[PDB]
Parts: sequence; structure tokens; C-alpha cells
Amino acid sequence: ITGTSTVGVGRGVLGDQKNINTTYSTYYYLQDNTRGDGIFTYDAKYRTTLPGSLWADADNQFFASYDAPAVDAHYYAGVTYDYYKNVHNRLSYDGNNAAIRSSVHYSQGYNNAFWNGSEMVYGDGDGQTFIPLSGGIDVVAHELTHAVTDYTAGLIYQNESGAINEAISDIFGTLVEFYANKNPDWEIGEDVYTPGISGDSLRSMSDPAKYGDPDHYSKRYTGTQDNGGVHINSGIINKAAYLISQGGTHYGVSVVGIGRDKLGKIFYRALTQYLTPTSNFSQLRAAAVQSATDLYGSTSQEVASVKQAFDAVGVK
Ligand SMILES: [Ca+2]
Ligand SMILES: [Ca+2]
Ligand SMILES: [Ca+2]
Ligand SMILES: [Ca+2]
Ligand SMILES: [Fe+3]
Repeated sequence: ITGTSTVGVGRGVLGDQKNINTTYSTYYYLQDNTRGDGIFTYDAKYRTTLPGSLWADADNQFFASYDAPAVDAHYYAGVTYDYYKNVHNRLSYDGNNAAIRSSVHYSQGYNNAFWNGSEMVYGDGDGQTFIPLSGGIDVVAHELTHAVTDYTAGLIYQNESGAINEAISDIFGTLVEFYANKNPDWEIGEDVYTPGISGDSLRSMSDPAKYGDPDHYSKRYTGTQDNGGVHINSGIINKAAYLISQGGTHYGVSVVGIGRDKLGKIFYRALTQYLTPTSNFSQLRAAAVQSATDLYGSTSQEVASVKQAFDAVGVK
């Protein structure tokens, strides 16, 4: 669309008010011209054909409940873009300011969200297991990070490489949650998961075992479900990442925490410089150690903490 940049206001899934970047051209559209080649949000109108219609509104106010998920998807994508740019100096997911597109109201009662190789897609949930998934900034950032991985390391979506791909999305989705300071935690999807149950989440990075995911290499899943457990075995890497950041003693191995910022710097470098499509956990460890070495010196505490953390989860 060609028009005038402007700012509208609406309410998100959780009921919070926010301003969003819109474009005016007869209608007000969910098209943000202020970030790279634009952020565009579309209405999939409960169908599965994609992307749907670019979101159009008559008055630049988005307070209808049908609007909620579009508001959050649109807003959270901007935040995520900002994170990458500000923090890592990366322009959009491709590093070249590619347009970011998302569709909401995908299908009916769809309890998931995903990156389809071209854009993001969000379900509204069934209202019981989930509410519209774009209401969780960690979910939005998790999805956009899959784009980042596709353009960089290109980790194949299965077995260990796939678990790495998933851990990357949880790690950066969490870093983005802290970046925006939106009630941050080391949990995944807490804000849109089981509206009825307080205190739970989809996955835990601090204690993956809480939900039955492995927190040690010896406990990895070796079967075929879930593409070889990409969503399960990511727990081992997630735990490692939590330890690197926060520190702790796990299975008797003590790790000194070095903080979130450094965690992000080290993982981003590994991702972008050292990982390949078929990298396995053991290769990830080598990569993370090399990155930290690059950044902080081989005799650094940083390097030391990365080593301990992997030893702690049993990754050699
Ligand atoms: Ca309106
Ligand atoms: Ca949170
Ligand atoms: Ca979270
Ligand atoms: Ca819940
Ligand atoms: Fe994922």
C-alpha cells in the first residue's frame, strides 16, 4: 500500500492499550513503514489460505476484540525487529531489511503459531489451551527467530539440529521478553497458555523437567515423534543457556552466571558465524566456546561458564 504513515491505538489480547504504526490510504492499514521494508499484518479470516487480506480499519482505533491479535502481532513484531537491530545490529531476519509479514485468525481453534518459510502465522487458540497466540511476546519473538535461523545457520528441522533450532527460538524469544521488560521470566508462552491455570507455561528454560522435558543429555528422547523431539530435546540446550546466564548447580556441576546480555552475544555469534545446517549438540558446544573465546578471550570466565554449562547438561 502507498499512503501516509501514522499512528493508531488499540488494545491487545491481554487487554493492554498500545500505539501501533499504521498507514493511511482511504483505510488505515496495519502496515508499519518505520521499520526496514515494513511490517505488515493480515487477516486470515479463520481460513488457512495465506496470507489473507492486509489488515484494514476505518478509524485507526483497534479496540474490537477481533482486532486484539492483530494489534499484538503487529506491535510485537516491531519490538522484535528493534531488538535485533539495536542489540545485534541485524536488519530484519535476513539482515537486509526484508518485510516482516504475519497473519492472524488463522483457521479455527488453532492452538499454534509458526513460521512457514515466508511469514508468521498465528492461531486464535481454542480458548482453553490457548488464547490468541500473538498475545505472548516470547511466542512472537520465537517465531521471528526461526526466520533468522533459516537465513543464517539454516539448522535442519529434525533430530539434534532441529532441537538446536528450537532452543535458539526459545532463547531469543526470552531475551526479547526481557528486552521489552514485559514481566519477563524464563518460561515460554506463559501469557497465552491455559488462561484458566495460573503459574504454568508451555515450556520452562529454568526447569525443563517441570513439564517433562529433558534437562540432561542422558535423558534425551531418541524416538521419532516431533521430528525426533525438536520440542523436547531443546530443553537440554535451554537449560544450558539458563545456566550460562543465571548460574547454578545442576547435577553437581556449578556454573557461574555471566548474564543475559553476554548469553545473547555469544549465541548470536555462534548462530551467525559457526553453526551449519547439520550441527549437533556437540558441535553447538564447540561453537559456543569459540564464540565466547572470540569475544572475551580463551582465559575468560565467559569461556569458562560456557564450558561448565555444557558439562552440566552432559554435552561433551
Ligand atoms: Ca477501528
Ligand atoms: Ca513473562
Ligand atoms: Ca516468557
Ligand atoms: Ca496458564
Ligand atoms: Fe519453534
